Amino acid sequence: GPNENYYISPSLDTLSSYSLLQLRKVPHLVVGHKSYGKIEFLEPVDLAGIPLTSLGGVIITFEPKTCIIYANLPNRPKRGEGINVRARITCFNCYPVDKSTRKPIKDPNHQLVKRHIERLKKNPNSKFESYDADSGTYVFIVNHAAEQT
Repeated sequence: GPNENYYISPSLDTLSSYSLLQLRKVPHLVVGHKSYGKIEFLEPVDLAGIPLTSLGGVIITFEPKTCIIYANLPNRPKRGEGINVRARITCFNCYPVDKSTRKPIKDPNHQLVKRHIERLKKNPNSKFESYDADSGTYVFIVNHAAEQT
């Protein structure tokens, strides 16, 4: 996908061309900007017209290091249907160099990569998926759709 821009399941406009059920029943959700990072959602989107614009405008934002939802939207479904965040997020440039020595690290050296992974395990707020040393890419799943209250 050497696409300069980002593609969707199968695009903002392409999605609109969806049938009545298809629009409200989004099978596979795929959103990625290649360079920014590949993000895939296993959740659905039932709106029967995509009225996201009313809620915001961009409908979807992705920082080239961090993922951005609608706006800290804890899946607040006051009225209508909402999409869960039960998906995997992938971010590039995991290696944020070493500030201690300012050692520009851009290789699979993994000098302190192990330390970062250990911290993730302690964090019981997100589910660790799989970490690739060769690509240094970090993928994890944080589904907060379900609330205990």
